[PDB]
Amino acid sequence: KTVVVTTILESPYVMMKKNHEMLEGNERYEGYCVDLAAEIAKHCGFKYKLTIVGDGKYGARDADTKIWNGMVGELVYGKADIAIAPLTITLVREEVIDFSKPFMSLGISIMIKKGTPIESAEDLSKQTEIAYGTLDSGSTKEFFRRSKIAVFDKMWTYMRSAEPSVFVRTTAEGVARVRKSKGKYAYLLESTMNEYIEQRKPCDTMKVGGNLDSKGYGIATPKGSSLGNAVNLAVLKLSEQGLLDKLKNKWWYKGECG
Amino acid sequence: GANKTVVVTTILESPYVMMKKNHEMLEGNERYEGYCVDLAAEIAKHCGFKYKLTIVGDGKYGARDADTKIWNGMVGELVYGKADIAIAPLTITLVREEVIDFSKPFMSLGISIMIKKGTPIESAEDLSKQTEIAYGTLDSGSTKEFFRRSKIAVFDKMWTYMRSAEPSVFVRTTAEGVARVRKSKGKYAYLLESTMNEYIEQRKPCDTMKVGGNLDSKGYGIATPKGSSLGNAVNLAVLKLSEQGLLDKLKNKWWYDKGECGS
Ligand SMILES: CN1CCN(S(=O)(=O)c2ccc3c(c2)S(=O)(=O)N[C@@H](C2CCCC2)C3)CC1
Ligand SMILES: CN1CCN(S(=O)(=O)c2ccc3c(c2)S(=O)(=O)N[C@@H](C2CCCC2)C3)CC1
Ligand SMILES: N[C@@H](CCC(=O)O)C(=O)O
Ligand SMILES: N[C@@H](CCC(=O)O)C(=O)O
Repeated sequence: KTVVVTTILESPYVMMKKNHEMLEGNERYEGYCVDLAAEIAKHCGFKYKLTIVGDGKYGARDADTKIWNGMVGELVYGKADIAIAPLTITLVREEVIDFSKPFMSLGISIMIKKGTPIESAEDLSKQTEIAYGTLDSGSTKEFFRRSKIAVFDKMWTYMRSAEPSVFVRTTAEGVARVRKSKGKYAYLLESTMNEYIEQRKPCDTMKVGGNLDSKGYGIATPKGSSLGNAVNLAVLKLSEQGLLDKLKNKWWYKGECG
Repeated sequence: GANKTVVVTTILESPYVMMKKNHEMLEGNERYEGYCVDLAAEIAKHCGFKYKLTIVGDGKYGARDADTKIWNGMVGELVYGKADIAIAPLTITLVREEVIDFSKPFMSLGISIMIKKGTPIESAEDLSKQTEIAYGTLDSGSTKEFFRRSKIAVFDKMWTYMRSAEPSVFVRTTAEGVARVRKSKGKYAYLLESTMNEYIEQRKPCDTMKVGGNLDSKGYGIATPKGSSLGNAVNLAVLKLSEQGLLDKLKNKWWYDKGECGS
């Protein structure tokens, strides 16, 4: 029957269409992952229903209860059959769910308000005037918590105890804070989202330095799901036909910034 | 059920796998050095197995003969049960994914253009709109298949030309392509992966360079025979090494740390 797809409202991957309130079903959404889902579904020959993840989180495991939340949790507990969104492939997640080869590449990066005197992660670590944080329940936060790299280790030690909290519930709130903090707050987010933001009004944000790591997003399915194989082959076909590149160019590259 | 030495197939391709100086008096795995030599050691340590490095017999990556339907190169070694795992710059592709297993990528790359410094060429577009400068790719690899299969105008145009060019514009090894670029006084441009291109750009006599953006985006993956029990473990090993930052360290080690062109 119908494949239940869990995804998340994150621009430009999944966004509510203008006048969505009178729309219904899958027609309510638009974005990179909306088009991707349609392409995958066609190649694998299945019907699907897009659903926004209940708690609006990507996926993290509670150290105490050891329960998974976000989209990872919905796959693990059988609430969804597949996840098509900017879900990062990580070791801890790979041990509980299946992932296709990556359909998009990215790396943790730094977002600053134009003019901020910061050029790297190291610069941030050696000062305290400018505050910096990350998104909660995501791979970026986990990256800093787990790093044994001096600089990142130092940055984590600071972030985890900073008051007020430097962590945000959503990417949009992280961006908002950078823009509204007169340069006293830098945000650590993935390059894909960073580059999308610096492309639009009011064109006051900027990505500085190189990415801290190199990785990618993958389409996830419950461990052992029979859907996995077909989806992986589909991702590779779309990659080779150059369709994944076309979708990126479509949803990312305006002119209201210069 | 007893553990036995894992047979690793790989290819002599710098800086992934190279003959160590004094190799003529060394034996086994000690005869080699390189990015994939270090990677194989890391993977083995993490997966807890012993291994034997074996240079692929025909010196090819892997392609299937349209008529006999037989696979050659490293892919053939895995498919026909000659090797237990492949650790080398083997590109993850659809046709290969259909016959063998691949871990998540351990290195990213894209098809690129290598030119002799000074050559008046900035893109694949430039190459397709002229005939003074010849150009080609490596045989039996993903790059040649890319042009053969492209439905994109400019790439289709390049393939129509390359496939019929005389003398042949294709080479059997990367080394042969590099020498052709270096000796053709700017009359030959070579299409190869960004990884190999960037490595050579750091090698003496520093007379070549990468131009334009990459034509595509993909990566190399560690391969195993389809259904092999070794696959799960090595994939997790690749992700761990990735997150510990080791992979980035190895890239810098063999590519830039000791480049011979300064900077
Ligand atoms: C310069 N940019 C590089 C990244 N690409 S991209 O749209 O993010 C893209 C497109 C296709 C693929 C990737 C990224 S990827 O993350 O490197 N994964 C590849 C696959 C294809 C072979 C197995 C890895 C497909 C856009 C252009
Ligand atoms: C700026 N360079 C980018 C490429 N890296 S790299 O050494 O080739 C490298 C290192 C680790 C990984 C890659 C590439 S990758 O091809 O994008 N694959 C990633 C994995 C990690 C999550 C699943 C994809 C690991 C070196 C630095
Ligand atoms: N893509 C991340 C969320 C964003 C972030 O952590 O920066 C994840 O899958 O957890
Ligand atoms: N990495 C390629 C070989 C090099 C090339 O085709 O340019 C392959 O696995 O086929």
